[PDB]
Amino acid sequence: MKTIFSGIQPSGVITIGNYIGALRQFVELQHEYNCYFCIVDQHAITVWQDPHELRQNIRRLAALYLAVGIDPTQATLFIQSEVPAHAQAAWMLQCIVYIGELERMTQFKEKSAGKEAVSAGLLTYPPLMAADILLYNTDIVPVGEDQKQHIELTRDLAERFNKRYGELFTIPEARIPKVGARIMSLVDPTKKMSKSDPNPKAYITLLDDAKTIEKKIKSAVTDSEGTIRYDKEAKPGISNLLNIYSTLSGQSIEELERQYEGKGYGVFKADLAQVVIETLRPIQERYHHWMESEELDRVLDEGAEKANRVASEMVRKMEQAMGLGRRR
Amino acid sequence: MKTIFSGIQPSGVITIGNYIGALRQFVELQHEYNCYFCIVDQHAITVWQDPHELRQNIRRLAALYLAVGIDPTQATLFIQSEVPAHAQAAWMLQCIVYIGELERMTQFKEKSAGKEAVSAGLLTYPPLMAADILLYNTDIVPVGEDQKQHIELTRDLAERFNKRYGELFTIPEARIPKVGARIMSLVDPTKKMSKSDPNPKAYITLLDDAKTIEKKIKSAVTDSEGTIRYDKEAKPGISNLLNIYSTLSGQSIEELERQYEGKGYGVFKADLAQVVIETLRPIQERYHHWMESEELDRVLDEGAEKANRVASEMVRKMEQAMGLGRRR
Ligand SMILES: Nc1ncnc2c1ncn2[C@@H]1O[C@H](COP(=O)(O)OP(=O)(O)OP(=O)(O)OP(=O)(O)O)[C@@H](O)[C@H]1O
Ligand SMILES: Nc1ncnc2c1ncn2[C@@H]1O[C@H](COP(=O)(O)OP(=O)(O)OP(=O)(O)OP(=O)(O)O)[C@@H](O)[C@H]1O
Ligand SMILES: [Cs+]
Ligand SMILES: [Cs+]
Repeated sequence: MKTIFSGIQPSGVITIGNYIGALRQFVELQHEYNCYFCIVDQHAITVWQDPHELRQNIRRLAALYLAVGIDPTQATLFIQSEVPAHAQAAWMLQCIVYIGELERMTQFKEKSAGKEAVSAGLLTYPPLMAADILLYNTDIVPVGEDQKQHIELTRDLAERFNKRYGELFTIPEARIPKVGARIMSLVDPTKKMSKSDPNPKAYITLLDDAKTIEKKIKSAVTDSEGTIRYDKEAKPGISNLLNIYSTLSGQSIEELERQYEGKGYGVFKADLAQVVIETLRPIQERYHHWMESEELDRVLDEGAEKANRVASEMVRKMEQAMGLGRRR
Repeated sequence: MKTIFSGIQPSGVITIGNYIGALRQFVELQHEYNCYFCIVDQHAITVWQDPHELRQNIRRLAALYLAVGIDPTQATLFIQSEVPAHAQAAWMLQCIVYIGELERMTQFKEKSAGKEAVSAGLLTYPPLMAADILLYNTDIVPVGEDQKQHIELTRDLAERFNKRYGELFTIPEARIPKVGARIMSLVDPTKKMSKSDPNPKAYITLLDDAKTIEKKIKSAVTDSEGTIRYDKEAKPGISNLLNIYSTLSGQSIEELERQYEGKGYGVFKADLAQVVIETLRPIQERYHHWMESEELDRVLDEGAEKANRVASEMVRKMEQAMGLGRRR
């Protein structure tokens, strides 16, 4: 079949944003495609991470990946750093990418605020993501909207290398969902829901408890009209909450706009909290099962084994094309 | 004993400049220290290289490394790309280095002329060189003068990581020779002798033949005084040629200034050509022996094996300190 690749950084617990925009579709896709799902830890470190917490977020993400229904026998789930080829590839691509191309990446100008001194791994994030993808001769990359641009740079780098050193890489394509590709922060509806938001009220994580979900939802930035209708420019808050409600419940923005008429925010929120609560209930229960057993580690071992064979073969080929090392 | 590390890029055939400033001292040091000598191929690719030529320069450098007297049983000689840990380390260090620190590297502002678009591997060269070094718990780095700054950045990165994530790395020290640390181009005595000089007349390679050496020496940029005396600012050409003559022959600048009095350039050069010719004669003969046998490959296999055990153990430790992957 066709091959898909997608990664999720172990920089916090994944949010209902990471779930709706990417992970949720992983559970279906793993049956239609040859899928590689990665815990991108080498990306996580482009920005400070407490060591103990990175270790634990890596193992939690793995458990959630499984908990939401990824089948270790249908998809290969693995940790990037456990596969050296990602760093080997990343360096070879860093050599054909242009500083100007890196400097212009949106995620880099954003993440690099006027902030005094930035780590180069923030500039060089993109070639590593290109490796992640190109290593597996990837066809489709199922990601939320924010990663689109990085994927285009991935494509340019594949084509650059192919015409510079001969056909080797497959030219991947992004696959952003038509709905819920950019879930916004509950605290500022102009910013995306980001799991590394300094303000925990910005996101709801897949591991948040009922009480906590009820508060973040309650606290969510709405407006004054007490009118439950969809408007992205007028009521960016209420719009966002509508989507989450839609995508998560099954109902359209309309059947929800209807259901909440002469009805106000207070109730609309307490219901959204229960929708999100119920959605995460089965997930969280399976999550606990995976966290208390050595089974998760076995999964990951076999996942790296499999990624190592495919990717290490691609590095050999790339080396052969560029003339690195010796004839093997 | 103490550990030394030094690398030589496979970007051309090494010059009498690379020989006088670094390689020559390798032959003695390998007995006093625990030495790792590397064919830095991943560095070579920060700038375009024809694949076939890179492959062949990698194997030639290996042969010269041996030919000049490096003893595979006293020093570990190996190819960087054959050891994944160099790229793994390089990425972890790219994450603690600062763009501003890279941007200010001398070799990067030079190599990055006003040139329209530069490859990021030219900005990121330094973290890879830091890995090369730090991976082996390196004490001394025997290099020519130009690499000094890169070594200081290496030191800052070691100290940065040690205080950020705990003591792990040894703080290396440079070891530049007092004599012949900056052999200059035969064609422009303001520029260093660089083996990737577009103008072949700029350098004499360890593989140049008698005829060729005789021309490059003859062509060498002198002056008008026809006076064989040492002056770095006045006669930068003649000064340089004096050094090469000194360091290579054994005689001081003085015994040479003396020997050439009422004597002119024409003869002083034809003699220098024979000094350089005779110096390279044994080297070149041993070089041919190493190029026509599978013995060179065995050397390199055992060299990578040995580098892989030491470096892979260091990556494990660095990962453990930063919290990457899982507990191993
Ligand atoms: N708000 C979002 N809505 C829908 N999809 C999203 C949203 N944010 C990210 N994704 C998609 O989730 C996947 C995992 O992303 P990632 O690997 O964590 O990288 P990111 O940088 O874009 O993620 P976060 O913002 O949540 O985390 P941090 O960077 O703060 O650590 C991707 O496929 C992504 O597009
Ligand atoms: N002109 C020189 N005189 C004395 N020593 C020199 C001179 N140039 C370099 N070295 C020392 O040689 C070693 C090998 O250097 P390298 O690994 O090739 O890197 P480089 O970039 O400084 O070397 P070249 O200039 O000759 O090659 P290219 O970059 O053009 O490919 C180092 O220990 C170095 O200092
Ligand atoms: Cs499948
Ligand atoms: Cs030794």
